[PDB]
Amino acid sequence: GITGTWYNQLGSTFIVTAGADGALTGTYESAVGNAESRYVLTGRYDSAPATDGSGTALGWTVAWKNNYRNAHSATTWSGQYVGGAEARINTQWLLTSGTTEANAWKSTLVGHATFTK
Amino acid sequence: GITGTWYNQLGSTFIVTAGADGALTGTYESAVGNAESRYVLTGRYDSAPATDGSGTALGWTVAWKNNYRNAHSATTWSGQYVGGAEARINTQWLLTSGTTEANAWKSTLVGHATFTKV
Amino acid sequence: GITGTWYNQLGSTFIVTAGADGALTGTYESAVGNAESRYVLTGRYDSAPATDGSGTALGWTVAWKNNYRNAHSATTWSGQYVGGAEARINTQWLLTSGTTEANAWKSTLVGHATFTKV
Amino acid sequence: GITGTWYNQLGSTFIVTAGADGALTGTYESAVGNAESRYVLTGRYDSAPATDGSGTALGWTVAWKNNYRNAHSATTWSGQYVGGAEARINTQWLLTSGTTEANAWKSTLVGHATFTK
Ligand SMILES: O=C(O)CCCC[C@@H]1SC[C@@H]2NC(=O)N[C@@H]21
Ligand SMILES: O=C(O)CCCC[C@@H]1SC[C@@H]2NC(=O)N[C@@H]21
Ligand SMILES: O=C(O)CCCC[C@@H]1SC[C@@H]2NC(=O)N[C@@H]21
Ligand SMILES: O=C(O)CCCC[C@@H]1SC[C@@H]2NC(=O)N[C@@H]21
Repeated sequence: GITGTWYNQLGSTFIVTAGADGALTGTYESAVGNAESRYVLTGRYDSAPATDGSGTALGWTVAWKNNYRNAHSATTWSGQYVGGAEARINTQWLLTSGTTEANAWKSTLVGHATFTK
Repeated sequence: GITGTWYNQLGSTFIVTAGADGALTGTYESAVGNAESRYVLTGRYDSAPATDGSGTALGWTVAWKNNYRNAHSATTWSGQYVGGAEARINTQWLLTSGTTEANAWKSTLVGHATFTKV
Repeated sequence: GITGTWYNQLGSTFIVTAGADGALTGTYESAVGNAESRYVLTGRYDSAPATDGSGTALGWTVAWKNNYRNAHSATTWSGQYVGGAEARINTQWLLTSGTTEANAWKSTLVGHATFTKV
Repeated sequence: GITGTWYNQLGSTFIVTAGADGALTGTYESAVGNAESRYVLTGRYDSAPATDGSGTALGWTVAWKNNYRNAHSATTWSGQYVGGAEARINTQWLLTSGTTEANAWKSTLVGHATFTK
């Protein structure tokens, strides 16, 4: 289902394991930004979705600090999984960077992304 | 810093532990919506912030299924921690519900919130 | 550039004129939600863009009251125009409904949309 | 009601006239950003709100080009007006700047603001 290797249009990649648990654990690699190599991810999802043909709700977080680099920032993704012969995940995202109290009005970016398996 | 008990002015509350490894682990109790009791939370944060006076970036997720009910929905929170005499967490949030293909245009709310400690 | 007729893949459509004075003026017809017929639109855009290959920034608003019905709600669209052989407008949107003080936490949806011309 | 002079916590100011019309027209001055002096604004609002004690829906747009400066960007505000002895307007905002197709993933900021009269 959700478990496996997914891609986006920018060329970023992410690998996940989805547990019975309702938990999401894995790594993310960004093709853009002040980022190099792989980063740790964690999240949650609805493990008992409805039957009516609606999608499956989920979300996950990434902080941009690893052994090579630290951007002093973090992104969260919110969306849903749609299954079938051509599975996808549709999301919207927020990225916050640390700032002074003075610069806080410009700390946060918003965008959206589709991943496919 | 972050480790402790926090609240927002809706009356919602959460408890968290921040580790040296960059994780966030705890549980959340909502005062509004289709929810009762405690729900699992997980996330990440910047464990080595700049020292120029800027805040510490973080995020976390909750999915609204526990032993008592399932709302078929999830929320993510994005923002930063600001410490000192009056420590706060300032965030923006996204809530997504599972909808059919036709109704996806109205599946996601956006909002903001300030939490205060102790 | 912008002046003309545009659509999104929900089937919604709008007509607009962009003036030398920086205004946007037209009307919008929605294919979904609590809406029938045409609604008034107004906005602004960058009338003197950079020439490095970047897009042209703009925005517009619609309030969902006309002669036939009133939904007690409004939407704003924020984004940019990209011209050439295949011209597009790429946006993100906010829809706010009038709620009581208690329900304000769930008054606003967020979404995105790409429009295509002619 | 909505007509008059409003302020925010940053020290930005805006003056509006709200017509029978359902229209919003005025100017905005920013205390932050790549901005100097006053800018033209336009928008719409619900001129026949419900009676139940819910607020009044509205929105407005600003492009950051005037006779002194041009930032190549625009902000839109979405929210509602709440009347009484202590009137306010509560909103959320999006700011887009022009970018290349390559840099589009970071074109848009999001935040929120309360104004009082
Ligand atoms: O520059 C930073 O602050 C760190 C890299 C940010 C990467 C972002 S997260 C949203 C978007 N989607 C991606 O795959 N990468 C960028
Ligand atoms: O109704 C649901 O779908 C689940 C409960 C949602 C609770 C929300 S999350 C945003 C807001 N902030 C809170 O503390 N509670 C509500
Ligand atoms: O139902 C309402 O409150 C008024 C109609 C809303 C229509 C929305 S605006 C976002 C989305 N894009 C469209 O073209 N139509 C819907
Ligand atoms: O720097 C720019 O691109 C132009 C100035 C941006 C001003 C923004 S709009 C959101 C926020 N609220 C304000 O009063 N000012 C800033």
